Amino acid sequence: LDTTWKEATLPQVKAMLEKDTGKVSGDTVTYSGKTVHVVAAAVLPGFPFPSFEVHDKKNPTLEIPAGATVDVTFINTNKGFGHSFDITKKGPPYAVMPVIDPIVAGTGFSPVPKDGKFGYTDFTWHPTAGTYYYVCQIPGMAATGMFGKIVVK
Ligand SMILES: [Cu+]
Repeated sequence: LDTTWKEATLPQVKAMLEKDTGKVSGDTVTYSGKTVHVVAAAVLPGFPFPSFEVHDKKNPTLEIPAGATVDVTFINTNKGFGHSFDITKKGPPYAVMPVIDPIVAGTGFSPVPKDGKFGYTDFTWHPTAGTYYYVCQIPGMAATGMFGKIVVK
């Protein structure tokens, strides 16, 4: 797993969130091009706990073209928590301790927010076509809705 992290101030977090290259319609975010840039955050201020936000949407379904390089940036903005972002082929419902191996791409547990800053990381992903899920592995979070769907085709 990706377990290397950097720290960002709030202006840096805002700058990064705006680099998501998706296009929104309803609760779907659609990506296009040779390399696509997904920027996800764990519980942005005021969004429902527990959830991921991508392109300002709660747990949206990501539509990714087959053959694209997927550059994921994951930011943990939720004070007191160490959320992860892990992609799996296993769908819901998830147990309190989700059983989702193998994790095809994703992170360990993130640093908890500290010192006025937020931990984030970047990883790359080259999926085969199919359906995937992005899931948090902190106990109980996926069971209470902290996941979303990815369609690569
Ligand atoms: Cu989480």
